[PDB]
Amino acid sequence: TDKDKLSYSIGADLGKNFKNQGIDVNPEAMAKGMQEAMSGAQLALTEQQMKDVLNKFQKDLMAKRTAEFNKKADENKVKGEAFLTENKNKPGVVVLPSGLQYKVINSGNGVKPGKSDTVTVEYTGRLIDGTVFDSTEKTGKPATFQVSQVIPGWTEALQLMPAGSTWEIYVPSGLAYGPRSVGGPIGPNETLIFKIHLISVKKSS
Repeated sequence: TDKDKLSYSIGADLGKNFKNQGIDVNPEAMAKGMQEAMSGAQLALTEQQMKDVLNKFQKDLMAKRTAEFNKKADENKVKGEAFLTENKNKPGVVVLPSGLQYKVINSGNGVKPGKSDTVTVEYTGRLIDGTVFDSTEKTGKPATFQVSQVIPGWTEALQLMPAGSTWEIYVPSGLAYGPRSVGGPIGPNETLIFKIHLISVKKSS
């Protein structure tokens, strides 16, 4: 039933998303006004009426998502201060003054990078609950970055890591993206975990 089936598939993708974001919407009232609009028919409401309705909506929805974002921030920060607290007691783990922790997996003996160097690395990043959010082993290929053009916690660790080294680091949100997180699996104030293997460094420091 192509067309009536395409319609169905579209509706479902729409309903999925409204129920995810929490929106009491009435599909049939939506149907009716979509039809009236597509048949150039007599609209039950005027331009401004519908417009003022869709602003009170965006206003509604900006308020909702501010509150969503703020819950996420209190909750993410609390889950990190406990993750980090319990991690502290696990063997191998060292806490640095800045709250960054690391476990050494293998010690290199090559040069250490500085602020104004470029590094090549292989890494996996995951959230406290083990959701992987990025990995070089998914692109089959290593990554190149300037030491001072990455999150604070990478910058601090890297300056302690001889090339050849493999470390697991645990990164308080203050040293990561902070509360500036607006999209995806990484929410505001999320504590981040990385395995980092440092292959090479472009200069001394």
